[PDB]
Amino acid sequence: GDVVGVNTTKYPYRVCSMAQGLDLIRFERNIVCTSMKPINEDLDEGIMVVYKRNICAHTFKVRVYQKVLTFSNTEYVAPPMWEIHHINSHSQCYSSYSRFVAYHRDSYENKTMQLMPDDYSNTCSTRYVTVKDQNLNCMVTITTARSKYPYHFFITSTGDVVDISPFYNGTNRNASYFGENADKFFIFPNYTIVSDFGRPNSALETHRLVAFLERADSVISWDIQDEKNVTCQLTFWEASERTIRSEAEDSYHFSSAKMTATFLSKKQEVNMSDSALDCVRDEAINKLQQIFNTSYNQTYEKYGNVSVFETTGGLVVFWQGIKQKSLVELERLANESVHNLVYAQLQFTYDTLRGYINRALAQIAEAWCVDQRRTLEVFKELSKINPSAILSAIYNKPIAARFMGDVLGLASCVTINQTSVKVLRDMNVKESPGRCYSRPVVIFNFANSSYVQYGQLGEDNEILLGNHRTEECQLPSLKIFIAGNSAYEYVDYLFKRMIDLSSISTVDSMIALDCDPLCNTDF
Amino acid sequence: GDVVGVNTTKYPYRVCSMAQGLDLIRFERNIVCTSMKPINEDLDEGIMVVYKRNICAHTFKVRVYQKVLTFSNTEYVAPPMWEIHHINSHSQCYSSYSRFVAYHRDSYENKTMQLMPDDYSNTCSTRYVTVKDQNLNCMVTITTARSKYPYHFFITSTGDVVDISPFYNGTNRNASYFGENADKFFIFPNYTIVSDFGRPNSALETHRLVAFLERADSVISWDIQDEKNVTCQLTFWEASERTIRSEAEDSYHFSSAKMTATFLSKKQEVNMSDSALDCVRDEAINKLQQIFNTSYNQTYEKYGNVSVFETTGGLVVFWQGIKQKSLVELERLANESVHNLVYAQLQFTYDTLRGYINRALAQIAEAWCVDQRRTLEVFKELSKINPSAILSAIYNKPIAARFMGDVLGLASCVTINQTSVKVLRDMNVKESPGRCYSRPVVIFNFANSSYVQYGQLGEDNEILLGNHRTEECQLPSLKIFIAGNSAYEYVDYLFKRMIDLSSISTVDSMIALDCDPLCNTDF
Amino acid sequence: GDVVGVNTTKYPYRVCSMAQGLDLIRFERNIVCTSMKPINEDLDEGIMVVYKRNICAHTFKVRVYQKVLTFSNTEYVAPPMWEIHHINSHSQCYSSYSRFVAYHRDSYENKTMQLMPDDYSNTCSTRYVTVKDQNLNCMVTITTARSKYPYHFFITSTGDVVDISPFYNGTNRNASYFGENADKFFIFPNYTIVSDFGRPNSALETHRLVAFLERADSVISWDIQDEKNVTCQLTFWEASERTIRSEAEDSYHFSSAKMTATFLSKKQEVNMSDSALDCVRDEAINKLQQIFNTSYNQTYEKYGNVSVFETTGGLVVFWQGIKQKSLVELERLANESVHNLVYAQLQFTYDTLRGYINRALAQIAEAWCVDQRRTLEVFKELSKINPSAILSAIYNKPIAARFMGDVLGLASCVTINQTSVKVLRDMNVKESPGRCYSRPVVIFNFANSSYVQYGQLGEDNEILLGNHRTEECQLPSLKIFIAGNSAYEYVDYLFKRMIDLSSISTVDSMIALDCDPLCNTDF
Ligand SMILES: *[C@@H]1O[C@H](CO)[C@@H](O[C@@H]2O[C@H](CO)[C@@H](O[C@@H]3O[C@H](CO)[C@@H](O)[C@H](O)[C@@H]3O)[C@H](O)[C@H]2NC(C)=O)[C@H](O)[C@H]1NC(C)=O
Ligand SMILES: *[C@@H]1O[C@H](CO)[C@@H](O[C@@H]2O[C@H](CO)[C@@H](O[C@@H]3O[C@H](CO)[C@@H](O)[C@H](O)[C@@H]3O)[C@H](O)[C@H]2NC(C)=O)[C@H](O)[C@H]1NC(C)=O
Ligand SMILES: *[C@@H]1O[C@H](CO)[C@@H](O[C@@H]2O[C@H](CO)[C@@H](O[C@@H]3O[C@H](CO)[C@@H](O)[C@H](O)[C@@H]3O)[C@H](O)[C@H]2NC(C)=O)[C@H](O)[C@H]1NC(C)=O
Ligand SMILES: *[C@@H]1O[C@H](CO)[C@@H](O[C@@H]2O[C@H](CO)[C@@H](O)[C@H](O)[C@H]2NC(C)=O)[C@H](O)[C@H]1NC(C)=O
Ligand SMILES: *[C@@H]1O[C@H](CO)[C@@H](O[C@@H]2O[C@H](CO)[C@@H](O)[C@H](O)[C@H]2NC(C)=O)[C@H](O)[C@H]1NC(C)=O
Ligand SMILES: *[C@@H]1O[C@H](CO)[C@@H](O[C@@H]2O[C@H](CO)[C@@H](O)[C@H](O)[C@H]2NC(C)=O)[C@H](O)[C@H]1NC(C)=O
Ligand SMILES: *[C@@H]1O[C@H](CO)[C@@H](O[C@@H]2O[C@H](CO)[C@@H](O)[C@H](O)[C@H]2NC(C)=O)[C@H](O)[C@H]1NC(C)=O
Ligand SMILES: *[C@@H]1O[C@H](CO)[C@@H](O[C@@H]2O[C@H](CO)[C@@H](O)[C@H](O)[C@H]2NC(C)=O)[C@H](O)[C@H]1NC(C)=O
Ligand SMILES: *[C@@H]1O[C@H](CO)[C@@H](O[C@@H]2O[C@H](CO)[C@@H](O)[C@H](O)[C@H]2NC(C)=O)[C@H](O)[C@H]1NC(C)=O
Ligand SMILES: *[C@@H]1O[C@H](CO)[C@@H](O)[C@H](O)[C@H]1NC(C)=O
Ligand SMILES: *[C@@H]1O[C@H](CO)[C@@H](O)[C@H](O)[C@H]1NC(C)=O
Ligand SMILES: *[C@@H]1O[C@H](CO)[C@@H](O)[C@H](O)[C@H]1NC(C)=O
Ligand SMILES: *[C@@H]1O[C@H](CO)[C@@H](O)[C@H](O)[C@H]1NC(C)=O
Ligand SMILES: *[C@@H]1O[C@H](CO)[C@@H](O)[C@H](O)[C@H]1NC(C)=O
Ligand SMILES: *[C@@H]1O[C@H](CO)[C@@H](O)[C@H](O)[C@H]1NC(C)=O
Ligand SMILES: *[C@@H]1O[C@H](CO)[C@@H](O)[C@H](O)[C@H]1NC(C)=O
Ligand SMILES: *[C@@H]1O[C@H](CO)[C@@H](O)[C@H](O)[C@H]1NC(C)=O
Ligand SMILES: *[C@@H]1O[C@H](CO)[C@@H](O)[C@H](O)[C@H]1NC(C)=O
Ligand SMILES: *[C@@H]1O[C@H](CO)[C@@H](O)[C@H](O)[C@H]1NC(C)=O
Ligand SMILES: *[C@@H]1O[C@H](CO)[C@@H](O)[C@H](O)[C@H]1NC(C)=O
Ligand SMILES: *[C@@H]1O[C@H](CO)[C@@H](O)[C@H](O)[C@H]1NC(C)=O
Repeated sequence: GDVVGVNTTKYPYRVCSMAQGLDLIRFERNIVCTSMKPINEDLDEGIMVVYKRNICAHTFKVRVYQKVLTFSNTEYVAPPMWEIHHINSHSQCYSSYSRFVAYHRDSYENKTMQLMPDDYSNTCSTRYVTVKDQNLNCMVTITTARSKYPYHFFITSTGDVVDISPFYNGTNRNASYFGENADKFFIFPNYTIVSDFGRPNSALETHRLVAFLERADSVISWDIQDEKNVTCQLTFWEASERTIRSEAEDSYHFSSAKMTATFLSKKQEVNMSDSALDCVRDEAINKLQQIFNTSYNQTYEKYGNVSVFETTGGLVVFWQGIKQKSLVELERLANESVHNLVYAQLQFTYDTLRGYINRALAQIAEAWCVDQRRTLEVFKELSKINPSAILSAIYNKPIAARFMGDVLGLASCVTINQTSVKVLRDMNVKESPGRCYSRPVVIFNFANSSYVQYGQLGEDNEILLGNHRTEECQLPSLKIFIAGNSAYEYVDYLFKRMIDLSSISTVDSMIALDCDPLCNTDF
Repeated sequence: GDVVGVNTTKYPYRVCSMAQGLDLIRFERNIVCTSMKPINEDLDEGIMVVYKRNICAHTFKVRVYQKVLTFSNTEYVAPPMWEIHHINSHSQCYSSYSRFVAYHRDSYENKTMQLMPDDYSNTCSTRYVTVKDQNLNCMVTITTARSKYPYHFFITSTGDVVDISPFYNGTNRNASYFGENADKFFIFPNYTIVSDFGRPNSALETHRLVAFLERADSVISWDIQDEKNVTCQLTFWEASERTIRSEAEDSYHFSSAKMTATFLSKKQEVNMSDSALDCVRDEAINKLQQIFNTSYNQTYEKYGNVSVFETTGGLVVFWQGIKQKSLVELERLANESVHNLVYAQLQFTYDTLRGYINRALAQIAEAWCVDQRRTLEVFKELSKINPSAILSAIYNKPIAARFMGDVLGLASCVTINQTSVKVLRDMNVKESPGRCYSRPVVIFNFANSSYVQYGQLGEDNEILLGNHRTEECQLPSLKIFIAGNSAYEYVDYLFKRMIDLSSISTVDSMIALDCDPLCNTDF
Repeated sequence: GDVVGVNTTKYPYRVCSMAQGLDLIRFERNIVCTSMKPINEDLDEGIMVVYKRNICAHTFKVRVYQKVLTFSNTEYVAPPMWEIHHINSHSQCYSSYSRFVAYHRDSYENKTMQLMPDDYSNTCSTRYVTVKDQNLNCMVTITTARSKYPYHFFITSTGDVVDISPFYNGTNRNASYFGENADKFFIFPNYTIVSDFGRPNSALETHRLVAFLERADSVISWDIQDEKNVTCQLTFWEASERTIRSEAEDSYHFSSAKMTATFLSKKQEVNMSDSALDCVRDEAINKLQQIFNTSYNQTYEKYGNVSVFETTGGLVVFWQGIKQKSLVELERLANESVHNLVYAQLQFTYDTLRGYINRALAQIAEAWCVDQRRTLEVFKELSKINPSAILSAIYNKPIAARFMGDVLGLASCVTINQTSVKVLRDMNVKESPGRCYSRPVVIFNFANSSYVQYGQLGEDNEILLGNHRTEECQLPSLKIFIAGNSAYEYVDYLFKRMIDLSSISTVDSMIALDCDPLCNTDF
């Protein structure tokens, strides 16, 4: 018997599977704390923007053309290139394949066929077929592909690896890579492809350079683009409006009151007119200008130009120094030699105490590093037990991860029906007496699908697959498992009742007021 | 064989049992961080007091009248209401029960009997019996009962649930609830009850309205009181003396230097003359006044009246703005137009730099939120392994909790003899070779009791019951277990000796100075 | 089959073994938070140095003289005292032992023999033998010994315990201890010992008082030194240059912006001319003077003398108050009655706002205590799973520890060959089907040794010994284990390939930018 799940928005019912072992991540002791010695108090003030080196892989759309022969053996084969041109120009595919000849079931027509959407396809690998039989079929998949720097090869979402640079345009093999078979690669200038293969009549679109590669079981096509125009090696991390900077003999140390991180760099600057900054220069400059306009246009003035620094940790810093206007000007905006001396003394007092404040703020900012390093070690230790929760806490977004020894694998989640989730009432393992499930078993259905699947209920509405988590049936038992807006009581590994979530208090770490439980009476 | 435990004050030897699954608690991602954008520096200063919504259940005393028939079947039955009046007025009970008639062993007297204390009873369920035989007996238990808002039903410590509002006084069923059998409920104006049932002659006391309900096996009585007079939905959390507040277009943001939490509310205020604030208004007002008198009466002045705000997180804030007296007044307390201008310039400089300081403090206070959120996730992950330790760390008090899947159950601890704790010498499981106990087995005795109980030694002098924790006998073994002021060495799962606690160093996280261990010599 | 490890500097391949259960450590709730109530703003400023009570054991070199009889029974015996004098004066040992008489194999010479280094010996227990046969042999070990306060006994690295004070010089048994057999103890004034026993001719050195004790199987010798001259009960923890101090009615509270810890003491001072401060007085004084010279010689002046305080937590504080020079002097260094009044008003304004800043800084410093206490509880909970990692994070140095119930044992690591580390390809337990290793098995060799040892690969290049960690073979499997600069893929518990470390991203907690994994397609 069953009981029925309840929807939720940010954490939908989903099955998260590991990306074939490819998206690996690991913890490293990369937090280094260096306490600044001098108590020097003439610190500079300014606006700062921080960019991080882009490690994420460039993602681009590819097309995968195949024909399917069934006798359930399901042989996949490459369509001929003329048939590929038919598919790209007319969105139609011919009803035969020849190697000696085969046709759709009980047919000989070699007629043209109109491609139609496969409704079983997803937001990745959107698929089109000529015969909707979800014999011979013709199939076109449009899907993602990822390539990490250096872009000398790319891996498509279907797991095929191609040893060709996604930016090799047939005239730059000296600045790119090509490692696949030469006789099976074809670049086409001004190639015309239809907008949607599933439409009987679609708006044709011309693409500058389209590349094709004849795989063994497939033909893979992708649109060649300009590297410097589509890929940027720096990703904007964060802008700090109130930044202070202390100068050493060969170091600039940047601190921010709102940030728990301090940056350290050499006093030599980066050439701002360098090509590696081309995709972030204007953005960073305008970000600095915006922060000035909205915050310091009236009370401050720009001191120097924009200076680019490279942090010891690898970050890139764009710096705009700011200096507050004199107190005479500030007062005039808010509204004789002896009066000039009075204002000079006021300015000296103000500057001295402001430098004291800035030194104190810099020390406060430096005070966070040891705590951050120790919490990093805490995260590394806890990631062996629940890597998904730890990485979600670190990155402040729902992240699924799996433990792989000394590394973690990132996983991608497929949203399921959300209304087919049926939780089983009996958590006792009937197939093995003495063993009980750790979390309740769920019946669920994938989208646009009807085959009932059996998984196990996880946390945050996640559905688990594979080997079910089991344990010893330690009677008496009383467990409460939450899914959606609902809680399920299991007494002695059998479903008892529903529980209102309002009947369960939430831990408040900020306030931390506790309620006394019911007393016991030596019973 | 045995070895003897040693006392300790804050963590007495105790057995902690879960409150029947009723006192549930869970972790939720309830820490939300919203970084304030503007660097506006005209922040307000003031005193703040913060109250939290009262989630704890209202607790009130009830009386449970029963008679006990033994033939060990121990049938419990409801005493007749006239016998209830005898018990309440004379503290005496009649020696018979009729349904056809029964008496104390080998008796027919139907004599009156004087109630005497049951010394086996505790600080909860204090109990009185007529025959001290720890046959027919007469018994009166006085015990706690809890009711959560809305007070439409209450659960007594003995686990009986009653569907009657603890504040239904027989004339307000429109503003209360009554769901029990009507024929079995009786309210009595000006009911006279004795102070102590165990005293031969006690001081009688009149109670305005006393309610009785005839259960199947019991009669339950409670004193009806005024809701608004006995229940308060707001609990005082904390007062901040140095509070700063930044004003947005539709937000007030409160920060405190001593607090790691910042509050955010709309600029619309709460009506301070609202009935829901009646039980906290005067207290909060006097708290604000006290903080002013002891801290700001001389150097500051009150700016505005007391403003009540409702925080986005549900807290209630009482705010008193304060403004420091002019520097001329401060100097005069510490002790012409051109001199007025000089003092105006001094005041302008002071105000500008003070606003800078306040903005920096607000940013520092906001810097804690991400760290607090990540530590909340750390606590949630660690609470699956040791919920009691994690909740004790969060609430800064000894808390016992049990893991119940996606929730935690709060547990209540019964203090045991404290001198009957005998630790067994052999941690090897004799009943199953190859298995060994994880922690040493303890013989202990409950208070006022003699039946020896067998449990397992826990941490912080806790005694564990139920299924003993076991593991594989991984020889060689060397474990040291601490109870009281003493440490027990177990070598190869057999007790070796005592260990002086002074011979074991304590980890110092603040100082963190380490001592090198004895070197090894490739042996 | 095997695959070959790769070197690393800070974490060399090593085997870490627990120091016989002697170097115990435990977590205790020793962080106490006391929030200061008054908002009083006339805080003192000064330089502070903090020393901690020395808990580490005094370590001193000892010599262990033995003769070895083999018939593999390997009886160890004490050399006669005249032979001990021969060893100490000539670095030579006689070729016989008598109790009736024995000689080197097939010999009768009773000739003198020259001691030569045993190359199998380490940086601890450096060893010298007369016959290099790694029968009768003569052996001299030079090794460490530890004694904790009170120094009434010491334990040598070979584990022998001696009930004699390392500072008993034969004339101070009233201020020391002697508990070993009186007839077997001999102190020798101006004893001459050679610098190196392994050298044919070495530079003789005279030692004031050398003590010998005739053990059953050994003779143990050590050089008696002056306690007060070799042992210091206070260890320097840390110096704070910018320290603020708030005065209560019976308390001084010290805070530092760069520190997350605040200190609290009574206002009564420690006598700086006390003998217990003799080994830290000059150092602390000069440290204070250095901080003044390099930071405050120009802008500040010393206020009062050096005051020594004892913190409630047991720390020792040396305090130098500093007061900034008047603004007139500061301005003159940077470069009538009415002008004196103007400068007095400027100074009053500056002092008022500076006191406000100092009060805010003190509150900020106090804000860390609850977070530190909660993180201490987090560390205590996590140390049961991985004590070495937690203690390494706390002390910021590579520390190996073992779990021992309610305590942790510190362990010492022996560096191995570093080039003999061979990782096995098959992680499946051949001796028991259905069980698999948790981490890959390693073949390794100890230094100067050839017997191949079988251990298990740990983290940070650690080699594990004893019972191998095992688990269920949960196929399919894909694990990646890192050693040196290399990563090993194991698919289905069989070695697959090497993995470039650059292909694995590192978690960045400070920046926290995430890359999306490859999407899934309902497969
Ligand atoms: C079904 O009908 C279609 C046409 O209605 C046939 O397609 C034709 O197939 C031949 C090869 O069998 C193509 O010749 C190829 O031409 C390209 C240049 O365009 C050349 O590079 C190749 O080496 C080869 O010679 C021919 O172009 C193509 N007709 C088109 C594209 O209009 C198909 O063969 C028929 N199949 C069966 C099984 O009857
Ligand atoms: C033992 O002796 C006592 C008196 O010494 C007997 O108590 C009496 O019990 C009867 C019922 O059996 C009570 O009558 C009840 O009166 C109330 C009104 O007061 C009425 O609502 C009930 O319906 C019922 O008529 C009587 O009041 C009570 N006497 C008192 C309270 O003084 C008891 O029955 C004797 N038991 C035996 C087994 O002999
Ligand atoms: C091997 O030859 C050496 C000398 O070449 C012999 O050493 C001698 O041994 C005797 C004891 O057997 C030592 O006498 C002892 O003298 C000390 C005072 O020095 C005294 O306290 C003892 O009670 C004992 O009388 C003698 O000094 C020593 N000769 C030296 C040091 O030059 C050794 O006995 C020979 N062994 C064999 C097995 O032949
Ligand atoms: C193919 O790609 C190369 C770069 O790999 C292109 O060469 C660049 O062309 C632009 C535009 O003329 C120049 O500004 C760059 O300096 C060139 N860089 C290099 C390294 O050659 C080339 O133009 C592309 N070819 C086609 C046909 O699109
Ligand atoms: C920073 O890099 C730019 C180019 O990115 C350099 O500009 C060159 O300057 C020299 C000298 O004036 C000219 O002859 C070149 O034509 C410039 N190149 C370009 C592409 O404009 C600039 O000099 C560099 N700055 C430093 C300090 O090395
Ligand atoms: C029973 O309880 C009701 C409330 O539920 C009492 O009614 C309140 O009585 C006080 C005093 O007269 C008034 O100030 C309140 O306004 C009343 N409130 C309501 C909602 O009625 C009632 O007085 C109680 N009855 C007895 C007999 O004590
Ligand atoms: C806040 O609530 C109080 C009552 O709690 C309101 O007081 C009422 O004010 C009106 C207008 O003066 C009077 O006619 C009523 O008699 C008052 N009621 C009581 C119980 O005194 C007050 O007006 C409310 N304030 C706002 C801004 O709505
Ligand atoms: C043996 O040790 C004692 C201390 O235990 C030494 O006595 C100290 O000697 C110095 C130098 O004369 C004096 O300043 C100390 O006051 C003495 N202290 C005590 C407690 O006696 C003694 O001198 C040592 N003896 C030898 C022979 O070295
Ligand atoms: C602090 O201790 C020193 C000794 O360590 C004390 O100095 C003694 O002072 C008295 C009075 O002047 C002299 O008679 C002694 O000779 C001194 N002893 C030494 C060893 O010099 C000092 O008085 C102590 N201070 C306080 C406040 O008790
Ligand atoms: C592709 O189209 C553009 C625009 O018409 C043209 O300049 C270019 O020459 C075309 N390609 C080739 C290979 O001629
Ligand atoms: C800020 O203002 C300047 C002119 O003062 C302008 O050049 C710049 O583009 C502005 N930046 C913005 C609007 O982001
Ligand atoms: C800043 O840039 C201007 C040109 O825009 C240049 O004249 C000036 O010298 C630069 N600043 C410095 C400090 O050299
Ligand atoms: C999802 O489940 C509902 C309820 O069973 C069903 O009506 C609907 O067709 C399903 N949607 C799919 C399978 O796409
Ligand atoms: C209860 O006692 C009070 C005080 O004597 C009295 O006013 C009230 O009327 C009594 N109850 C009834 C129901 O008469
Ligand atoms: C504070 O002083 C005022 C008078 O200035 C008084 O009304 C108020 O009750 C006092 N608050 C206290 C003592 O808590
Ligand atoms: C504060 O309360 C007084 C009455 O006590 C009232 O006159 C005054 O207007 C209130 N404050 C404001 C800002 O309206
Ligand atoms: C507690 O134990 C002590 C020692 O056995 C015993 O004398 C005492 O009576 C006990 N107290 C009880 C059972 O209340
Ligand atoms: C040890 O040598 C010193 C220095 O020559 C000497 O003063 C002392 O008296 C010697 N020892 C004995 C016991 O004579
Ligand atoms: C600091 O300077 C003073 C003289 O002003 C000197 O006595 C003291 O030793 C110096 N301290 C050092 C150099 O550490
Ligand atoms: C500081 O020490 C000097 C002697 O160096 C002494 O005269 C002075 O009184 C001491 N300070 C105080 C505050 O007593
Ligand atoms: C360490 O291993 C290397 C490689 O096997 C070997 O040549 C060398 O002798 C070893 N060193 C020792 C055993 O001290």
